[PDB]
Amino acid sequence: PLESQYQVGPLLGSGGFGSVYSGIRVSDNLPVAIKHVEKDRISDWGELPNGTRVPMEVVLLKKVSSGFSGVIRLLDWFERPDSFVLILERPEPVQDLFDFITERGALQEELARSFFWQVLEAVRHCHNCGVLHRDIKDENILIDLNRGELKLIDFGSGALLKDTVYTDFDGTRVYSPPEWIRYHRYHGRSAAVWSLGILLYDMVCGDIPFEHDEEIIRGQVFFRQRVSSECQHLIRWCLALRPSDRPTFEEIQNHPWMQDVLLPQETAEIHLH
Ligand SMILES: CSc1ccc2c(c1)N(CC[C@H]1CCCCN1C)c1ccccc1S2
Repeated sequence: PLESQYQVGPLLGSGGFGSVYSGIRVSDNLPVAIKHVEKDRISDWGELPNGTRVPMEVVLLKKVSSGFSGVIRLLDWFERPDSFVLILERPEPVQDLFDFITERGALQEELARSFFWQVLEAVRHCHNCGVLHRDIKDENILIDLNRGELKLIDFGSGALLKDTVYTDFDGTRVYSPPEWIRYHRYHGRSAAVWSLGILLYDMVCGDIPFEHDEEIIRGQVFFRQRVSSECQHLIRWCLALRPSDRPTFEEIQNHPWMQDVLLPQETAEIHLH
């Protein structure tokens, strides 16, 4: 049923997440994205409500794809002999946050506030659906350049949310928290806050704070760009070494620097058009 129902187009890239092609749904001419994932490479499996064995990524996507969110939705999927195939939304025009920052450099605080907020809502939604993304970073965040709306991709590293300790991590090293580096254990929310702490620094300074493990474990943040006494506070609080000294989402979202956030449409007018 696959090859008939959608119309494949260009490639859009590949990595440790598979190979994505542009594509159109014939039924409506919705833009979509088609993501092929080989079975032989899938490390992490699960089971859907009806009790079928699929890749975790699919489980997680289905859980977060109900109604609107800052999360690129799974519209459908297929199984093949050696691949799985996932149809996803394709916002148009779009750009990932890595390219954006690689182009425009560090972001004005007003713009970083808008983006960071949207990531926070998006991550709150995942956590609400029982999902931990486990790999939050610039290149896993897309920007719909017209509506000013950020959306969250790949879930390939990613787990069912749980309150006990995690001992695996197939994510991004430089975004990993000191507790993991040192002890090979961490807890979801606290770890996620850390990664957000890294995300926010990247946004305002145009590059990540830490390169090597020694730098992470040492937890000391040097600012290369002019950033507000207040943003620095929020970043540092998010990158506290002791997980228990990091903020909750509420606390992050009630932090002074997070107040008077621009809505997505006005963000695009001022900062993207
Ligand atoms: C653009 S449209 C679009 C819409 C939905 C997704 C994808 C692309 N990509 C991003 C492609 C890749 C391109 C090279 C630069 C790094 N990035 C991650 C993807 C990737 C990973 C998991 C899920 C997905 S779903």
